[PDB]
Amino acid sequence: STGSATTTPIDSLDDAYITPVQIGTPAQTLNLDFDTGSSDLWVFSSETTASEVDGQTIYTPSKSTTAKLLSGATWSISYGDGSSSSGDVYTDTVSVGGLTVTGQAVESAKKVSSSFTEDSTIDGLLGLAFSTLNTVSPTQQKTFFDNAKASLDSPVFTADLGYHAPGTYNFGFIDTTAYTGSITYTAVSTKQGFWEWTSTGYAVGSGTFKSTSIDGIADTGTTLLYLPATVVSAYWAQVSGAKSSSSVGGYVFPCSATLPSFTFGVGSARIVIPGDYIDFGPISTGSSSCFGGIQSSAGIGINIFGDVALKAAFVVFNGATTPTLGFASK
Ligand SMILES: CSC[C@H](NC(=O)[C@H](Cc1ccccc1)NC(=O)N1CCOCC1)C(=O)N[C@@H](CC1CCCCC1)[C@@H](O)C(=O)OC(C)C
Repeated sequence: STGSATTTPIDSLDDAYITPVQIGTPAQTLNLDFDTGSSDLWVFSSETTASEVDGQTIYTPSKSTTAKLLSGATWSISYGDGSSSSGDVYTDTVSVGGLTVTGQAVESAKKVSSSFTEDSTIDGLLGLAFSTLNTVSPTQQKTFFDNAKASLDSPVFTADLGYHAPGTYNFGFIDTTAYTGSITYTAVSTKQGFWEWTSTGYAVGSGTFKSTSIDGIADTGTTLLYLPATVVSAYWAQVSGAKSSSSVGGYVFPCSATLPSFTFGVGSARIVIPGDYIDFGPISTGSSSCFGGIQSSAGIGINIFGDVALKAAFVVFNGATTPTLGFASK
């Protein structure tokens, strides 16, 4: 079987992408943030404390004929930007883009932190890292992708994220119209539960490619590109009004500037980020300064190839028993 769904940016700065997911019978449609940096599918629901809900669309398990309570199972997660939620657990039918899994664990939030209530566009998360990071206890639950692997035509999914535009997640086949050239695959380590890989090096603008190993994660649920301090400082040295701003929390530059492209290595292949994709946008509406899309990972403690990078490429998460990651230009 296969599925394909449209993923849309939630705002004009592509802060995050949402995708329609049908949960329940009859189907309740919620727009979920597909996150390769965690492994919990959880939703706002009729369980969630009332003053912590607004904007969002909730799932109501009592109106789904196929929902079962998973007795005794509770979950609690927190993310890299400090947000968090917890609750209990049902199984129920979940479909993406025509592709249906029965028995999937749908985590019901009893409580959500303040950034989730304030974000009206995102109704939940669908996690697509490896199932060892799942948070349900006592027994951890498999992700949507792990549960669909049995019925998929191949055990892959692809992310094709658009630059101020919609894009596509596909499951189970590779759309050879959606990219150019050939895809290059590189090994993934699953040690930490992420789609973790090693970049072979980087270039700035039309300058030289430096071969140096950058271990990092491919994470659809992080906005920016976060790389080692000395790499990000070589980037912004080429932008004459860029400086590191403590107040703002990163490198800022005048919005009028034309930025250089950034190239990162995959194997022998090279992926080039256009400079326009690194201009994240004005620091406030009508400002002359804009925030940069490449920033340091030093306080994070891991390198993140977030949406700034993955949207310049067509990327294949290859979920075979030995996983790999594929990138092609587009
Ligand atoms: C340095 S890692 C930080 C990362 N968060 C992000 O990257 C959020 C994403 C967001 C977008 C729109 C609205 C709300 C949140 N953006 C963000 O912090 N930005 C700050 C700087 O300007 C760009 C936007 C991350 O924590 N996200 C979670 C996924 C989940 C969180 C809740 C909302 C739905 C997405 C996950 O990807 C994660 O923890 O990765 C870990 C492994 C580092």
